[PDB]
This record gives sequence, structure tokens and C-alpha cells, in this order.
Amino acid sequence: APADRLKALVDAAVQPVMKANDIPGLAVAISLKGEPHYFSYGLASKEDGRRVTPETLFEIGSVSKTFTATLAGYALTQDKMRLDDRASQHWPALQGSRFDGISLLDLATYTAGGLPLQFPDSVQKDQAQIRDYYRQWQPTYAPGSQRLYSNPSIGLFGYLAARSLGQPFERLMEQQVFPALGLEQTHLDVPEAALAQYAQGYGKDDRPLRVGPGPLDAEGYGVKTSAADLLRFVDANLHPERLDRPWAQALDATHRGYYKVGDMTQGLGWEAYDWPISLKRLQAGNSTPMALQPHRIARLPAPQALEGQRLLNKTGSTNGFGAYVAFVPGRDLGLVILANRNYPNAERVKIAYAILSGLE
Ligand SMILES: *C(=O)[C@@H]1[C@H](NS(=O)(=O)O)CCN1C(=O)N[C@@H]1CCCNCC1
Ligand SMILES: [Cl-]
Repeated sequence: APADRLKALVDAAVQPVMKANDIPGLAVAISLKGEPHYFSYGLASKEDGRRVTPETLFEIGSVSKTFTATLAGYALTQDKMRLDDRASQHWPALQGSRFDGISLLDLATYTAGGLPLQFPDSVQKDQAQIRDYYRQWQPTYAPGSQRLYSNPSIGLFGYLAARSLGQPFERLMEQQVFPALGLEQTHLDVPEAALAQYAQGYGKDDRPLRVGPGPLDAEGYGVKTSAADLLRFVDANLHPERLDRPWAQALDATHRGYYKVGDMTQGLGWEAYDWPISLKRLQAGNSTPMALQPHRIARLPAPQALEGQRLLNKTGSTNGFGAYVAFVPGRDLGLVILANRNYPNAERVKIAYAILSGLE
């Protein structure tokens, strides 16, 4: 009965949403009572007929920021940087710019003062162009006052964390972070030998879409991973004490909240809600206006532990993919939902909520 009921619950949550959003392929992984459960739907490629499995690689877009935050957590708990460091401490090229007056925490939590959603189209994947972009940028409002969700903000945070460790971001992720987490199906640059696992992404008129190079792409949206590997990462987040101490501390650093906007408490990468909360409130926290408009923050008197009766989550999208991850620390419960269409955040949350409600 238990296996039957779980399948029935996940199918009932997933199937209508896949149909309604014309999603070609979708992978679910759930961590429940210390065991993984996988549910795979549809096609990784409509053209060659490759089916989705728990090993299929999907682009996870901004969910990558939780990995970036974990690397920063490592730099922090290793005393190579502090959250109150000024940004220009870690890149001489930024000395004399406005980044003299902007903290690493500001960058990590999108409060540097109006860094935009994405780098402008004019900025290519080039160190000099990126350097010059930040050198010339001026805040719209005071650092530390308003949240504006931003790839160049947290991207710079990750880049500076790598500089503080004296190695390239991409190399640190491949050689240190992914292996520490036990992740062998997680990539910034998918090996040739693994390309058979890489799903096709689909956009308007089902044009094929896989993510191309861009400035600070690794830091902001670099990761391709499987539902199985992403759940392994969720399980590391649920039980950081199962990892060697330096990495346990790194994961813990991503479970600390610094301010609230409405119902959401902002950590490094992760965004947290009280649990239970209504589906409509969780959707609102993951909505377009939340991502696209500046919001005044309510700063906390001290960092808050993001644990117990809370839901931690992150959305992420590329042109052809849409990902969502959510977990409840106090219930040892986690889930990932990966798809090869960028479909509305509210629909991803709707699937997750149906699964979580059914388990409760
Ligand atoms: C991350 O996925 C961010 C936004 N995250 S969310 O939490 O608002 O969903 C959605 C889109 N996004 C991107 O990183 N988009 C990039 C834009 C750079 C160029 N193309 C790659 C996609
Ligand atoms: Cl960007």
C-alpha cells in the first residue's frame, strides 16, 4: 500500500501540471524517512525518444546559487573571507569603485543597491568586460536597504569567494565541492562521455534550447545535474553532520537568515518560509514581482537559524529548463522537480505543495 500510495500521490500532482504546461520530460526525487524515491516522466528528447530517468541531466539555472553559496560557506568557515568584508578587499580591480562600500553579504543577498536581474546583453563572458562592468556601476539606492534579485550580485559573491581561496570558481566546484558532496552526476561543463544523459530543452514552438556561455554563468546558473544527484545535495542539506566537519560547516552557513521580505527569510542561496504556510503565499514568494521589483528589507537583529518548522527552497530556469527544490529540515523531508521546459514558477510550487500536503 505505501509504495502504491506514494506513486498515486506523485502521479496525481505531476501529470496534470505536465500536460497543462506541455512539459516533455520531468524528473521527481523525494527524500522521505531517510530513503530516496524517484519518479520519472516523459522524454528527455522528443526527437530521439530518450526517456527521462533519475540519471538524466537537466539544467537547473539559479538553483546553482545554492552550490555557489556552499562554496562561499567553505571560504567563510575557513577564515578566508567574512560576510562583512568589503567586496573590493578580494579583487584589487574593484578598489576605488563603489564596491569599496558594499559588503560580501550585500552581494550574496541581493542588497548591494540595484544590481540588475542579469548582466546587460553588452557584457560578454570575458574577465575584462566583467571587471569594467562592476567598475562603472553605481547604486540606485543605499547598499543594505533594498532587495533586487540579481545574477551579477550573487555571481560576484561567488567569484570573490573563489578569489579568497586563490583558485578559479569552476575548478573549486569540480575538484573540491562536488566530490565533497559525493556528486558524480553534477557538472558545470558536461563531459563528452556523459552527453547522452543531457536532456534537450524546449521553448516556444518547441525550439531546442541548451544554455550557452555568459558572464559569471558558473556562479549564477552553471549546474547541470540529475534528479538523483540533486536529491543527494538536498540530503546533505538535511544532514550536514554526515559530512566531514569543514563541509558540514559550509552547508550550515547556507542555513542562516539575514532579513525578511514579506513571508520570506533570505539566506545564502536558500530562501525560507514558515511551515506550514498556504500555497498562495509560497507562490507569491516565488512570483515574478518578487524577482523583478525592489523590496525594502526587514533586517534581523542577529542571523536566524533556518531549521525546524521551515521550508527552504529555490527556483531556477534557463531558456529551455525549469527546476525547483524544496526541503523541510525539521521533518527530514526533501524534494526536487526538474523539467525540460521553462514553465511558470507557480506551477512548480503547485506540484511540490501537492506532494508535501499528501505526505502530511
Ligand atoms: C535563475 O534561474 C534566474 C532567475 N531565477 S528565479 O529564481 O527568478 O527563477 C530566472 C532566470 N534566471 C537566470 O539565471 N536566467 C539566465 C539569464 C542569463 C542568460 N541566459 C541564461 C538564463
Ligand atoms: Cl546574468
